[PDB]
Amino acid sequence: GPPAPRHLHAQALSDSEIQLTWKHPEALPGPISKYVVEVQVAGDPLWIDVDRPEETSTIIRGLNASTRYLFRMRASIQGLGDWSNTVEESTLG
Amino acid sequence: PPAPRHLHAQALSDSEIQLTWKHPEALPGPISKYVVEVQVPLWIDVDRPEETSTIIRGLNASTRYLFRMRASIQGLGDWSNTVEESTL
Repeated sequence: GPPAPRHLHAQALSDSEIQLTWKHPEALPGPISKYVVEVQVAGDPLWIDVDRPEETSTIIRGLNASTRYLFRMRASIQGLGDWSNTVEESTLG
Repeated sequence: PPAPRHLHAQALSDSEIQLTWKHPEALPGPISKYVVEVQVPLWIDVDRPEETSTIIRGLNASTRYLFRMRASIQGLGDWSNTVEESTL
């Protein structure tokens, strides 16, 4: 059960890109795996996965000029499943 | 997430190795992806979870390879405050 990242703010570096700045929530139940950012116009919406969870900002590339956007974020905790049976298979010539 | 049962392996010739597995029964909710480990370690997960087989690339010939898999579930937390920003 991951809480949302607090204190969100975006600012456009160029007409075709906007960087997004966020902060860590204080007490979190367990570690998080990644962040998920989404872009919408929004009169379908695109999802962009931020790989490194230890990150406080990222730059959204590939946007349209002179267009307004709305952004949202969420923390993600992936639960690893049990390992399956081990199998062996060698590669030959 | 329960482990994917009945795992199987079968290589091509001298490059790629293909794996095959049966889905696990009785699982609480969906799963996000299947993670696969390859020791000559390196984890290489399959993006699409509704899958029964995948191709393992990058393998030197004449080498004893072994595989193991596991399921995963991305616990997507709550969304953050919505924010607006203009471009020009």
